[PDB]
Amino acid sequence: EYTEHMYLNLQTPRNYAILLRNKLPRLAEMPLFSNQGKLHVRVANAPLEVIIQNSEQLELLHQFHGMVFRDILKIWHPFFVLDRRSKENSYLVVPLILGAGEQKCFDWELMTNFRRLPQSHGSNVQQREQQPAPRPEDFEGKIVTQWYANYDKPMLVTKVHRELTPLSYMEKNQQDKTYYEFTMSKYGNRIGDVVHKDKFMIEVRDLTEQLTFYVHNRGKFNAKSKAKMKVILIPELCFNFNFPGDLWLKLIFLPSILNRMYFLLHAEALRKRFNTYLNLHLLPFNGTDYMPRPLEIDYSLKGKVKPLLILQKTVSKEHITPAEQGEFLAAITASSAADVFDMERLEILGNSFLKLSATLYLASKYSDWNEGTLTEVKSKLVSNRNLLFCLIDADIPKTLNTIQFTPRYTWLPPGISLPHNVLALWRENPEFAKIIGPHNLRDLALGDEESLVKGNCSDINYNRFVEGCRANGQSFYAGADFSSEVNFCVGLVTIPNKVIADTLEALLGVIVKNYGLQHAFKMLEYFKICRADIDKPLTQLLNLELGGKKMRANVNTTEID
Repeated sequence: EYTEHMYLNLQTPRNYAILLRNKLPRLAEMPLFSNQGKLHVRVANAPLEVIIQNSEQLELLHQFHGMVFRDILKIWHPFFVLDRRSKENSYLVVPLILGAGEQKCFDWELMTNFRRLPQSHGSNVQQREQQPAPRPEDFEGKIVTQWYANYDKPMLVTKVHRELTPLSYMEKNQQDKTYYEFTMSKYGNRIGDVVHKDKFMIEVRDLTEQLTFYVHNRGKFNAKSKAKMKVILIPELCFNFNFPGDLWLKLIFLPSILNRMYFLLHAEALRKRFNTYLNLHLLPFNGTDYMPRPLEIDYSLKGKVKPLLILQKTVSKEHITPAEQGEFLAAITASSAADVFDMERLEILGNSFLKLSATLYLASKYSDWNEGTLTEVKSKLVSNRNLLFCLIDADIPKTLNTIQFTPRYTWLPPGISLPHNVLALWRENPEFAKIIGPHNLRDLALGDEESLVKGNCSDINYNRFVEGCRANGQSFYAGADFSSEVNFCVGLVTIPNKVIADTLEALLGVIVKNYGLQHAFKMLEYFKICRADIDKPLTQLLNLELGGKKMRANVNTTEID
């Protein structure tokens, strides 16, 4: 009963959507670990079709998409600019409003009104007198905040109490004390008085500031005591961001969904590439499987021998099963980027298969050698350096999840990027790139104009910024490892080689699990693990289970008995 507000708000038909010009495949269902429960999010299989008949509509949608990050979620930065070049990760998010029944048109009213969110002002008594009387419809299911209290953060009103009114005693702990008199004993010096003393009051509920719902926030919440501190608010003492509150509360989950889809697209592309490369386009290609999650990974706190299924599906393809996006993305998600799952479980299977395949290849290829050199070469093959060198050229590591997704300081917004001029100076001046510090990035104060209609800083401001950058040479900022704070700005990353060495094996692991050893063997040739001889096709496919013998295992005589 202290959580049904989202439970119904999340279940509102009025939703939002993501708008693209390139199409999408089917995507895996995702879980969300909210601070009040668990959520599941899916992407519609069939997108809607809209043509941009007016460039003004496109510009307004872009402005609203930027405004959401700038104000609603507090993601903006002084250097942030709406991207106009539109090459690197450019797209938009558009809300929906229930149109002609099955149609959910764009909330054109919302974009036309809230180009920018209004500012909660400390309205005084004098102007409150002639201001219009608050209406119950004007506040129901909307967004409000307390301009009088130091808690300036936006908050949400759930239901309106027309029967309640000021001068009403607090039902809990203050039966002798009224809301009205408490207001003066708390903020009377700041409000002056409450006008329209006989009107209704509203019941409000707070909003979380947390933006990463991947991990289960296990703890003794004490939900009954969580909402025990109940708030009833006077309408005229609080601002009103008149807004479909359900859409707002859904918008907090947006960055996590965006990041998970961003990486799941890489997973899907890898699945397509590896399915095609092994000539796998049979019936199990279609559809998708909902993404699973593990429990025994610590931080996710909340007769006759059985036939071995892997061998059975290796020899009998009736038991084969299709790999899915979840497994590949799990093999992509590094431990450092501690999501609900990670790549560590498939790593052991991949390591074992790589060891066995290298051993078999060496034995069936170099049978004229002793054990010492064979073991030495085998350990050289499965060594971390070799795996790193053979996976970098595979061009995979740019599509790896290796850093924790914290949006405010370790993320770049989708539709927002750095100014084009400073980027062009940055990516073409290696002598100057290494000296740029985050203080220099925050030196420029780019207002609405630069981000909206310009995309670049002014020439005088350009000179000021570059002078501030060059002044770092004589200060402590010189010689600092700024890549810790600028790589995510320039779309760069630093990754330990252990991650690459383990993630190659993690990739091999799911392939082994789903299909069988014989099909998995070709992937070593794909990563040029073993320069397989075309003269014997089965050596890279099956002869590893069929070869290895010579004259020293063939002679027949009962004398050996």
